[PDB]
Amino acid sequence: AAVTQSPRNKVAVTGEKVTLSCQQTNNHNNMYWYRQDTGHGLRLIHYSYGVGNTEKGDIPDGYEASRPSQEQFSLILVSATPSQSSVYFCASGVGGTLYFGAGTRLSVL
Repeated sequence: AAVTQSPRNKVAVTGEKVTLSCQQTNNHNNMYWYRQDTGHGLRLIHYSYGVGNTEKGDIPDGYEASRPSQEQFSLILVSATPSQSSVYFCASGVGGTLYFGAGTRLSVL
């Protein structure tokens, strides 16, 4: 897999800071973080057009993001809440191309 999510699973307690990391070997300019609730599609949280840039997606509230290097894009839940329990998916890409990670199941207790 050219896009790797770490951790693959996370169990958090309400209030804990959670960082989900996305690493790519695609050398793609863009990176993306999505949330997929059961029975819904992938909703865009934050994305990045390159190192040092983050842009708010459609559902940014409650998340921060970081693009510290060309190959890594992190999603940060500053203070986990039960409503943030979901499955999160990273993607790399350029133009219309999307290359997804395998997903991260997150349960906030």
